Amino acid sequence: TIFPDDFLWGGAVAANQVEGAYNEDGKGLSVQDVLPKGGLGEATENPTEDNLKLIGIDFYHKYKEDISLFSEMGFNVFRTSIAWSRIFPKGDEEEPNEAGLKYYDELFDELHAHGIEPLVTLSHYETPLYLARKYHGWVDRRMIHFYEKFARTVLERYKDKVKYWLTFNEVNSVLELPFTSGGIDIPKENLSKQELYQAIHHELVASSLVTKIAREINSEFKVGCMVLAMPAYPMTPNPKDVWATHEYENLNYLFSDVHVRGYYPNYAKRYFKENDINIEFAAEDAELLKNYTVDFLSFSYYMSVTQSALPGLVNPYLESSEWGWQIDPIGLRIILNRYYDRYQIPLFIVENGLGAKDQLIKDELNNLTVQDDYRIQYMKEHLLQVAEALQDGVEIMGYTSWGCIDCVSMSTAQLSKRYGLIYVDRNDDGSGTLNRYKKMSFTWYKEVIESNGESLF
Amino acid sequence: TIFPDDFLWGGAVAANQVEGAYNEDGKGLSVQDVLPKGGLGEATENPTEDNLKLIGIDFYHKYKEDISLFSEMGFNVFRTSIAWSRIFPKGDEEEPNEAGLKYYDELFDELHAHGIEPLVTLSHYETPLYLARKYHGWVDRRMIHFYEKFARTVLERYKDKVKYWLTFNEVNSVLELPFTSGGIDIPKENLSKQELYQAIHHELVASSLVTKIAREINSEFKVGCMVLAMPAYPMTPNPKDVWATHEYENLNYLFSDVHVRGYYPNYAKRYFKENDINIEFAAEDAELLKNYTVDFLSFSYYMSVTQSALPTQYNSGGLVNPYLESSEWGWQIDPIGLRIILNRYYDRYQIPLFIVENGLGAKDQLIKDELNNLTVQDDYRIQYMKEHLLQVAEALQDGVEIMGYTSWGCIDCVSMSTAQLSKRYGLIYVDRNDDGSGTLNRYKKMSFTWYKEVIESNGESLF
Repeated sequence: TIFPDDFLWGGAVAANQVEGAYNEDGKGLSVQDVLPKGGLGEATENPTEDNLKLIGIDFYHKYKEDISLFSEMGFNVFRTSIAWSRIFPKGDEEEPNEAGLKYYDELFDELHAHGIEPLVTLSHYETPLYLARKYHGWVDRRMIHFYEKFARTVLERYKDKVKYWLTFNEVNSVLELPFTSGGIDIPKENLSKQELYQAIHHELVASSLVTKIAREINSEFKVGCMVLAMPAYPMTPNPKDVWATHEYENLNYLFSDVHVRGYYPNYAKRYFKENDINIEFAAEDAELLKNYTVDFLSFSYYMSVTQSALPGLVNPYLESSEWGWQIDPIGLRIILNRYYDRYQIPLFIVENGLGAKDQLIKDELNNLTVQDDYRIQYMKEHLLQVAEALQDGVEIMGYTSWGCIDCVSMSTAQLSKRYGLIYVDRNDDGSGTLNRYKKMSFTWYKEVIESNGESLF
Repeated sequence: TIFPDDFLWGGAVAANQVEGAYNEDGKGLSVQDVLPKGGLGEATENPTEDNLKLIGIDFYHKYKEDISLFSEMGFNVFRTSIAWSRIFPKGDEEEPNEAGLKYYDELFDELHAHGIEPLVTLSHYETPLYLARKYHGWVDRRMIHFYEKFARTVLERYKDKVKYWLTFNEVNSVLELPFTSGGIDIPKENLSKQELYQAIHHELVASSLVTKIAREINSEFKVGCMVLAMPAYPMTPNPKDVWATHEYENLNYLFSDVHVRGYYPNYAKRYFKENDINIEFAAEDAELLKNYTVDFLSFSYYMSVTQSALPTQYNSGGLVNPYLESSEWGWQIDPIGLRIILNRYYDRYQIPLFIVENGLGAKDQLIKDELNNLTVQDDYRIQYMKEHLLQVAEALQDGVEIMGYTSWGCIDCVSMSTAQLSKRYGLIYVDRNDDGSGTLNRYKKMSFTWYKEVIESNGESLF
C-alpha cells in the first residue's frame, strides 16, 4: 500500500464559515460578523443581514446530520476551528462561557462516535470584535495573554478529546489581511511593515507559549503550524531570475522557519534592515520561540507562482480552471519535497480544493446532485502527486479537502464558489432550503478513503 | 567590515598535483603515479617519465620559496593534502614513515612561520597503490581500517600544528572515477551501482569514525566534509522541468546529507530501490554516521548547470544556459550561482560553509611587460575572482556563515583531470609544460598583486 495505514483522510472547514448561530448561547461578535463582503471587503460598524455568516450553513444546529455524511465518506479526520468568541465573547472575561464549551464537547463527541479524529485550529480568522475594537488586535502585545487564556481553557477541556491542534491559520496572512487575520482594525494604508511584523511576532510568541502550555497539559498532543504553501519557479535559467525566485520564497519561509526552527532565520536580518523592520523582543521571547517549536507543519496548497527579476508572470505550461485559476498538481509534489527537505518533520495538507460555480440538477437517476467531475479530476491529480511525495519518503500525516461541505468563502463571504463534496442549498442572496445533497465527488472521495488511496490507481 | 575579521583567505592544492618527488624519502606509489593522462585517462602498470606528477612542480623541495610567495600575498590559510603514501608507503605498515611525518612537520612549521594556518585534506585522490591493487580500494571494508590508522597517525602528530581537517575530497566522485578517487582497481564495465555506493558507504563510515577519533584527540579540531557544488536551474517554468531539476540535485545532496545530517535521506530509499542498490550496514554503522557528523561543509564551485525533463527538445546543450558567458577554455561562467549555492546549502544545513576550491582555468602566456618583468596579464582571472567574491560578499550579507575562501591551484599545478599544466589556475605561474620542460621557475601573474590587495584589505578593496 502506497498510503500509510495510519493516514488521516478527511475534510476541513473553519467555524465561522459554516456554524452560524452568531448571537446564540452567549456567542460574542467576531470580526467575521462585521465582514459582509469578506476579507477583501470593508467592515460595518455593526453586523448586517446581508452577511451570510450569521446563518452560515447552520452547522451549529445541523452538525449531527452533516457529520453523518462525513461518516458516509469514511472520514477518519475532520478539521475545524473552535470559535474564540463562543468561549470568550468579549475575550477578556475571567471565566469561560460554558454553553460554548458544551457545544464543542458535543461536536467532538459526535465525531468520535463516528470514528472521526478532530483537528482543531485554535485561531482561524475569528477574533473577538471586542478585542479587535479595543486593542486593535494583534498589533497589541496584550493579545498574547488573551489568546493564552483562550488556549489554556480549551486544551485543558478537550485534553482527552482532541489530539491534533494548530495554533494559527497562517500567521503571515496578517500582511494582506490585517483585520481579518490579526484582528487589526487600523486602516491598511496606516500600517507600516514594522507594525505588521511586530503583530506577527506576537502571534508567533503566542504560538510558542501555547505549545509549551499544551505539552504541560497532555504530552500526547500534536501541535502543528499552518502555512500557505506556494512553490515558486524561475521564468528563465537566467541566474538573476533564479535568485529573484529564491528571495521571493524567503518571504514565506521566514515564518515557517520561526515555527519550526525556533528563531529568526539568517536572511531575516538583511530583509528587516532593508524594510525598516526592527522587531521588539520582550525578554522572554527568544527562549519561548527557541524551546517550543511545532511538532508538525500543515499547509494550504492551491497554485504555484512564476517569478522574474525583470522590472508574477503567467506560466505558459499550466492549465486553468473554469474560475480562471491556474492549476498545478506537480507543484504539490514539489512543495511537499521542499518543505520536507528543509524541515524533516511530518507534513499535513489541511487545505486543498477546486472552487467552482456548481449547479444542483437532476441526474438520470432522478437524484438531485452536482456533476462535479472537474473536482474529481482536480483531486485525483493532486492526490497522485501526494502519493509520489510519499514514495519520495516525505512524511505526510493526512489530507483534509477544503470546504468538504459547502461553506461561506473567506475572501468574498459568498456561497456561489463551492469547494464542497456536499452541496448545501443556500445562495449568495441568503435564500434556500439548507438541504444537503451528495455531489458526484462525494462517492468517488468515499472510494478513495475506503481503499486508503488504492483506488487512485 | 562585511567580511569577518577571522575570515580565512588563501589558496589550495592537492599533494600529488604539486609536490613531485614521487619516490623520495621512502614514499610509496599512489594511484596517481600511474595516472600520466590524469583521471579521465588510463592507468599504467608502473610509473612512467611522461607522468607529470612524478616531478610535479617540485613543491617537495621549493615549498619554502613558494610559501614565501604565499606570505607575500598575505595568505592566512593554505590548503593541501597529506599524501598518504608518504606516511604509509604501502598503507598496511605497523609503524609510519618518519621521513614523511618530519616532512609535513616542516611544511606546517614554515606555514606557521608566516602566519598561515594549514587546511589539510586527509584523502585527496592519493590512495596508496599497494592498497588499491590488493584490496581494489574502497570496495573493501578494510579500507576503513587503513584509513583510520593513517588518519589517527596524522591527527595525533599534527594536533598542535593543524586546526582544520577535511576527511575526503568529494566522496561521490567515486561514481565517475572509481580508480582515481576510490582507488578501485576493477575496470568500468565490471562495477555495478551497488558496488560504487557500497564503497561510498565505507567512505562515509570512515569519515564519521575519523571525526570521532579527531574529537578524542583534540577538542579544538574543526572537521569538515568536502563536496562538489553544482546549482541546477530549470530551462523553463514548466513544473516538469522544475521537478527534473530537483531530482538532479538530489544526486549530489545524498552525500552532503549523510555527512551533515547523519543518515541516508528519505529520497534515497526510492532511488536505491529503483537502481537496485542495497547498502550493507555493519551493526555499528548507523549510530556512527548519526552521532558523528561534520562541523562544517566545504565545497568546490566552478559552474551552474541547466536541466530539462525533455532535453532532446533543445537539439544542443548538457544544456547550455542562454544567459551565461563562457571561458576561453569553454566552461560557462556563473558568479551569481555561487551566491545561490551558498544559500541553498546554508538553508538546508545551517552550519558554517568553506569555499575550498574556486578559480578560472586558462592557457596563460608568460610574456615581458612594459616594465620588462615577465608576467601574465590575466585581467580575466582578476575579473572572474572579483565577481565571484562579490557574490561571496552578498551571501555573507544574506547571513550565510562562511569560514573562508581558497583559490584553487593558487600556484599553477598539474591538473587532476588530464594531468597537464597548460590549463592554469594560479596567481603564480610556474614554468614547466606538458612535455616536462622548463626552469620550474615561478613568476607573479598580474592577478597576484590584485588578490594580495584583496586579502590584505579583507575584501574591502572589492568595492
